Amino acid sequence: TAITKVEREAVLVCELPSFDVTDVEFDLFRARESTDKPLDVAAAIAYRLLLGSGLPQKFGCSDEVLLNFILQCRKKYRNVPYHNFYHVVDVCQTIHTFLYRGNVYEKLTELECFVLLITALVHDLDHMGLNNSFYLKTESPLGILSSASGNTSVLEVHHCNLAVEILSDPESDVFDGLEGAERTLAFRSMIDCVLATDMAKHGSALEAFLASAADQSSDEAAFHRMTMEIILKAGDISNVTKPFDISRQWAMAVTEEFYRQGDMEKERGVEVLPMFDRSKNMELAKGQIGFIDFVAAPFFQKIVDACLQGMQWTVDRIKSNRAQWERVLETR
Ligand SMILES: [Mg+2]
Ligand SMILES: [Zn+2]
Repeated sequence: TAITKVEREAVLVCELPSFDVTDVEFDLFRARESTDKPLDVAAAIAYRLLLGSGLPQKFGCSDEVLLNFILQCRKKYRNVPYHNFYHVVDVCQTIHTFLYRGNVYEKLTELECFVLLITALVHDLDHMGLNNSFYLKTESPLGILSSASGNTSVLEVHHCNLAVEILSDPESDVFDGLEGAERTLAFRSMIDCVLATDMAKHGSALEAFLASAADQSSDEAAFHRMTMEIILKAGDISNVTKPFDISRQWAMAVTEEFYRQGDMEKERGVEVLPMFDRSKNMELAKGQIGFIDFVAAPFFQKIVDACLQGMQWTVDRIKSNRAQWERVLETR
C-alpha cells in the first residue's frame, strides 16, 4: 500500500522548533505533547536524524525512499502503551547519541551505523504489548509456529519478517543503493540485531561481546556485528540512562503493558508473574532498582569498561537514577 504525497507532506511541514534531536537529554515526551500531530513529529524526528547524518545519501537512499520507509514502519506500530512508534524513534535517537556523542562510530563502518539507525525503526514492528512468554504459555498460533519451526524468539522473528516485507518494495527499500556483499551485510546484520533483542539471550549476547572485545584476533566482521547487536540492545534498555523524569515516564508505560498482559493471562487461566499482576500492586521504584541492579548497571558498566569508554555517561546516569529511586523508597 503506497504512501500518499499527503502523508509525506504532513511529516515534511513539522518544524521541530525548540528541539535538539542529537542531544543525550532530548525529551521525546515534550516533543509529543507540543503538537496535536505527535505521530508526524515522531516521524519527522527520525527523518531529520537520518538525513542529518549524511548516511542515506552516502548509500544511494533518496529522501523520498527514506521517508516512505519511515512511514511504512509507522503504519505497522500499534496503539499500545510502550512498544509503539515512539519507542522505536526513541531507540533510533538514543543509538544516534551512542554513536556520535559516545563515539561508538569509531568501532563501526558508516554502513553499519546506517544499518543500526534503520534497524532501530523496524526492531519491534507490529508489537502487541505481549512478550514471548505469553505466546508460548498460551499455545497461541504464533507460539505454536515458533515451537514447530525451531526458534523461541517469537516476536523478534515476527519483526524481522515485517522488516523484510517493507524492504522488498523498492520505493521503501533504504538498502536499494547497495549491492553484492554490502547489501547482504545490511540484511544479515539487521536481522542479527533484531534477533539479539530477545531478553532470553541477554547474558549470551553480553558474554559473546565481552569475549570478542578481549580478543585482539577477533574475527573483525563478527566483532563489528557483536558491537551492532550490543548497541541495539543498549538502545532498547536505554530508558534507565535518561534524565529521571523521562526514565520514569517510560517505566510507567512499560508497567501498564505488563499489567494488561497479566489481565489477559489471568482470563486465559495461565500463570502470571507478580510483576505482571495489577491486583498485587507493586512499587515502580523496586522494579526499576531491580532491573538496574541485575540487568542494566552491569551491562552498561561492562560494555563501557570493555571497549565503549565514550558511553561513560550512561553508567553515571544509571547510578543517579537508581539513587533517586532509592530515595523514593526511603521517604515512603
Ligand atoms: Mg522487542
Ligand atoms: Zn524495543
